[PDB]
Amino acid sequence: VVHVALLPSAGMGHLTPFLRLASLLLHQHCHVTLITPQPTVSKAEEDLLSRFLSAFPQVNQLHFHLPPSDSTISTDPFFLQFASIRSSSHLLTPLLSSLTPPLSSFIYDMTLISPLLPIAESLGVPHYILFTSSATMFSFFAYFPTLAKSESFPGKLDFVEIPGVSVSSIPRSSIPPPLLDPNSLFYKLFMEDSPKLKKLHGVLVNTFEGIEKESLEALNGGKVVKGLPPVYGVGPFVPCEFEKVVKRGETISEWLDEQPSGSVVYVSFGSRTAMGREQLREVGDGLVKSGWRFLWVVKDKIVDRAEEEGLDGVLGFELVERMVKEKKGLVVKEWVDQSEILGHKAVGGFVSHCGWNSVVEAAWFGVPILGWPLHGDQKINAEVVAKGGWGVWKEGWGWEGERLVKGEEIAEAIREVMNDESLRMKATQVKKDARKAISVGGSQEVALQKLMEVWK
Amino acid sequence: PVVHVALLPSAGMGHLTPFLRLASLLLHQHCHVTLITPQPTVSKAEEDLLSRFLSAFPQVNQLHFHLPPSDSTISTDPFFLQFASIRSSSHLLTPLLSSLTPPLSSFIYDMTLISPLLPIAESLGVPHYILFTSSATMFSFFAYFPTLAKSESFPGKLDFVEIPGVSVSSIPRSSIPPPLLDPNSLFYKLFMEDSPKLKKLHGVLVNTFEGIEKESLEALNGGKVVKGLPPVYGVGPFVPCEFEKVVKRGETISEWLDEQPSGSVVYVSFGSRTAMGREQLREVGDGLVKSGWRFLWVVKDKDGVLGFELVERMVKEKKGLVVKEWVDQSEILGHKAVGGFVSHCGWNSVVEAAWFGVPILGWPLHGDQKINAEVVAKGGWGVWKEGWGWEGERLVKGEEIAEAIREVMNDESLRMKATQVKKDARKAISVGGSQEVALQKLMEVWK
Ligand SMILES: O=c1ccn([C@@H]2O[C@H](COP(=O)(O)OP(=O)(O)O[C@H]3O[C@H](CO)[C@@H](O)[C@H](O)[C@H]3O)[C@@H](O)[C@H]2O)c(=O)[nH]1
Ligand SMILES: O=c1ccn([C@@H]2O[C@H](COP(=O)(O)OP(=O)(O)O[C@H]3O[C@H](CO)[C@@H](O)[C@H](O)[C@H]3O)[C@@H](O)[C@H]2O)c(=O)[nH]1
Repeated sequence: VVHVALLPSAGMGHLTPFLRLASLLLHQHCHVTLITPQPTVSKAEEDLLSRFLSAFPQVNQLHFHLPPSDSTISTDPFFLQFASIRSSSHLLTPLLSSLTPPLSSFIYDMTLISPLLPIAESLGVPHYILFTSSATMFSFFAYFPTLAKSESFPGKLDFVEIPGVSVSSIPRSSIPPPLLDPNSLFYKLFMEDSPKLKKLHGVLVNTFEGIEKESLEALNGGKVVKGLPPVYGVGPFVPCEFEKVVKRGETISEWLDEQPSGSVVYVSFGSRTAMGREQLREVGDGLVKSGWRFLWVVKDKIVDRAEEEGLDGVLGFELVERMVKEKKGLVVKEWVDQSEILGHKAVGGFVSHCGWNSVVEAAWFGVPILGWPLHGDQKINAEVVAKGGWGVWKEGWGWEGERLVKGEEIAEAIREVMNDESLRMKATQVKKDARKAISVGGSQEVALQKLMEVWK
Repeated sequence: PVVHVALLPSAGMGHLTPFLRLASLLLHQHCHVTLITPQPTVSKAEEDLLSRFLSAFPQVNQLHFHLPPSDSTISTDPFFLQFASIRSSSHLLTPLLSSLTPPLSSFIYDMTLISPLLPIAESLGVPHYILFTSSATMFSFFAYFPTLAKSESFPGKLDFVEIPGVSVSSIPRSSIPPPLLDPNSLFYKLFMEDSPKLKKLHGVLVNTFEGIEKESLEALNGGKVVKGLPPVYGVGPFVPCEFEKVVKRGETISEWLDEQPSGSVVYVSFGSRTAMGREQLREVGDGLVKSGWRFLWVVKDKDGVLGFELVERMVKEKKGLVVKEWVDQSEILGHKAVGGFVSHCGWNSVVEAAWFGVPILGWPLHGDQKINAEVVAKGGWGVWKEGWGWEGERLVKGEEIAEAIREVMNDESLRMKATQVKKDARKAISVGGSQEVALQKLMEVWK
């Protein structure tokens, strides 16, 4: 009996790939202990966890209760759990060592590598990180101590050239701004965590050769960093049935059934809102001006804090009236089944902030992407898609809040992506490779067996 | 040799519309009409309607009545500011009217201007009248108010105002405009000064007819409201005219109505202007989606009013439209898809609903609207809820609103009565109808 322990970080962007990896390991007949930091931050995490545990009642949920963290750096509830874990991870050792059956391996989130590395070494089992973003973004993370020691860093630097990765030249404009400030916490965490990769037994990435061939080969051939552990491309993590909410109104699917094939552009900027009010108006104005059918999924401005503000409060009355007249667009404020949407033949395009889970899903369903990266890794992820030729993004729009992107710019970008058959044909090729990756003898099965060979 | 009539409307679409429709009726009787236009006109809606009217009837002489701007200490209401200017600059009219060819035969001015215009009309020496733009029952209340004010029970003790023989026999205290219950109010003083001046007119024109206000028309002309009141001419219904149609209007509203089952749409409009708070408007949208009926909601310009679930149902279910524009209300009320009218019960909308046989869910907000709503309810082609209160008194919730909408839309007794009111409205404008008879009686003394 192979026993694997899993510890995701906070946020749907981390919990979703971890529960999909858990599903993959259960199919390989592993016994899975899912470590759950408590109290969980968001309701969406609560609901997905209960839906997951219901679908797989054989998995053992180990509750990891966290004392309250009071930090002067940030009040964000997601950051405060992260602060709790790296100050109170000593509590995990008794819960993990005194555990039956004996653990065979430990897989935790890459963001928790500093607190969890001594915990894993005290358990004496093969331990790994699951990185929830692209292999190209991981290459940047692994290369960062080398990059920060250059005299070009930070002012002179124009392009970051990491040997052999899928994005050969990363401009300074695509680097997350805090990583250019040696005084930022982000910079400090990268400089502390990246050298610890050598202590790991391996790195798991939700990616496949069909989208990141160069980055995966560069990471595994000692090209990016000397002494890196093996990097396992175990993607794509395909959506699972337990994610689907049990009782949905079906009205979104019923609306998609009434549109022509490839007619609808789907817009989602991620699990949470990272976009200001003035920019959100311009988004709705751009969708109406584009002339294309659209399904725009918006989130609550603050997580789990609903408001009575109308859609004309956000977008303005005339924009809303023109929308209901032309009959071409839906705007919903809810947690949708994004896989049901991307898998529908009426959807011909995806306006995405390029969070990596949404990028892999679009690859799985062969939907071309109009990238609107906002923060963090998203500009690097968007260029991974652009390099593959199944997506496009406007590098001049900037990080979120740098400038106001007008509705006419947005409409012209939408019309560009929705009319480009070259992007659609390349996305269909990416989809074919994504389907091959999870077939029998495909890259995902090969990579999983290579992991399972050590465990037992 | 021609009969010449001068018309002076007060500010607002609720006053210009009946006056221009009266002008159309008078032009059909071969009168030469002079339209006195207070300038600058307050709203753009009045501008565009006036130009469409003059363009349709180029034989009408427009006399511009230039007014000095009232001061900021007078009011923030642009319609009261025109009132204040007219009261002080009415002396200007006497030169313009006495030096007018062909000489004037009669003079019809808005009732709200009866105080500054009465001495002007008497110097002209022609028969002069008021056009009251609201219901005959509301007029009976206005004419009876000096009698009511000199009562012992006025104002605190009174529970019901009983005007002898009118269409609504007992007007509850809760239906009286609140300022008229305050003997120190400005509204009170204007009522007390203007009402006795009615006895100095040659007659009163009301946009009404026997089909909707038989009792109060009888009581007014029978001396039962005020002894020696001049004759009251029921010259309604004022029907929509062609010049009101905007020549190049979109068809999104009509095309949407053409796709709905007959009698399935609730039309919702609270009048010519905004008169409802935002948190209340948010409940109107919730009530429309909760009612389950198709709706056409017209909103007037003054956090959002259009909730997310409301917009979703309009796009997925195609259940509703919400517009913020000057719609063609007559085209909407005349469409067979429309089966109900949620109205603030401004009198022109009431008469139009009667003209098209559309039952009314009354939601009175200010002034005469509770009295008008009961005129409809007494006729049996409408319903209103007394407990909702004046605008802003309390928050009427969406579930209350949805319940009232489902009541009116399902009530065939109201629809059949509205069809009967419509048949009387059509009869009133036919040969030998009450409108013709009242117009000939009104014009017999004009030379
Ligand atoms: O209405 C919704 C919204 C989201 N999802 C799902 O939720 C996941 C969202 O994940 P992702 O696309 O990564 O968005 P975020 O979670 O916002 O992305 C965060 O996490 C990513 C992975 O670490 C990073 O790449 C991003 O920069 C970071 O913002 C996806 O699987 C979606 O299918 C839904 O099912 N319905
Ligand atoms: O979008 C619109 C709105 C209104 N109308 C027309 O404008 C007129 C509105 O007149 P009315 O129904 O009287 O509304 P208001 O002008 O708001 O009513 C005011 O004036 C009335 C007549 O004096 C009074 O009875 C009311 O209490 C007072 O609020 C009607 O003919 C409607 O057909 C349109 O054509 N389109």
